[PDB]
Amino acid sequence: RFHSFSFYELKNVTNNFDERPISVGGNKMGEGGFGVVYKGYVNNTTVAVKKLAITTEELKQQFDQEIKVMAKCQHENLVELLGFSSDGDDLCLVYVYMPNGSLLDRLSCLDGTPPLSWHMRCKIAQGAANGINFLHENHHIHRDIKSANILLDEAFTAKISDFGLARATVMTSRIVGTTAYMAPEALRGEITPKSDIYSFGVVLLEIITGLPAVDEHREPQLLLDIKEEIEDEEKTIEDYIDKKMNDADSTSVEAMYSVASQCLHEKKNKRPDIKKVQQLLQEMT
Ligand SMILES: C[C@H](C#N)Nc1cc(-c2ccc3cc(C#N)cnn23)ncc1C(=O)NC[C@@H](F)C(C)(C)O
Repeated sequence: RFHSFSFYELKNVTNNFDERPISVGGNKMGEGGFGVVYKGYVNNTTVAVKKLAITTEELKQQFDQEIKVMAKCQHENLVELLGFSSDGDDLCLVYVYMPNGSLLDRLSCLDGTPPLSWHMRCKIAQGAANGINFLHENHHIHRDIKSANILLDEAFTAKISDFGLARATVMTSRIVGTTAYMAPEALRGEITPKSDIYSFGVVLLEIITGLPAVDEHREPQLLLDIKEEIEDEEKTIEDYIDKKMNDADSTSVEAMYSVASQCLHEKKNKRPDIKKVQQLLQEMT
């Protein structure tokens, strides 16, 4: 199963949760709205330790939910949970460390990593689709699909992460998620697997363009507003293709944009299911 760690043990392996970046000898690897993720070594195993940090009971709900989803969903396109720590007021989750971080950070070439080739971007999108398919095949809604939550192993295999907001059409009183990726219905309170498909369409736009879904110092601020400029023929997808590539052919790029535009239908019932998205991505290559 999973290993129950004492909090002081994860304190030692993370060097007191050193907030300096791993790029300069620290332990901090990334940051989210619900915690900070640190690098460590547990018994020669490189690990990722997410220290959670919303009500306290709510954080325990997402802590318990992540464990329950990870206990049942094991797949090569999902991250793996090794253990956790629950003693005290601090909640921690221990995962197998991902040598290439998040897709978001690699699209931005954070810490000097080389730009991703289009060929590898295609394989990453396919792997992320296979991960979403496995979760949907087991009746789980991710509710926070974004490039920051798509991680990459040593061979750049795509692995979905962060299942604290996952659920098994329904409404809720507490709207959660990253607004730049969320479907219109999810911003209103609906919980449905079609919202995951819409968020994946934004990721495909991030993969094509290399631009993050939101950039405050950018015009347009939201990547979705750029798609609208392409629909109205005021721009084309070739004008926004990531220039940090040299192997991107227009046919495959337009094919991925077609999947993205289908995923990004405002009406959820017009969006394809993840199985159709999977097949369209396989036919793209
Ligand atoms: C941006 C992201 C964060 N946070 N980074 C990582 C995440 C994770 C990782 C593994 C499992 C899980 C589960 C959750 C959740 N729930 C979150 N993370 N997680 N393993 C590593 C890194 C990392 O930075 N590796 C170094 C690499 F990037 C580089 C280029 C050498 O610098």
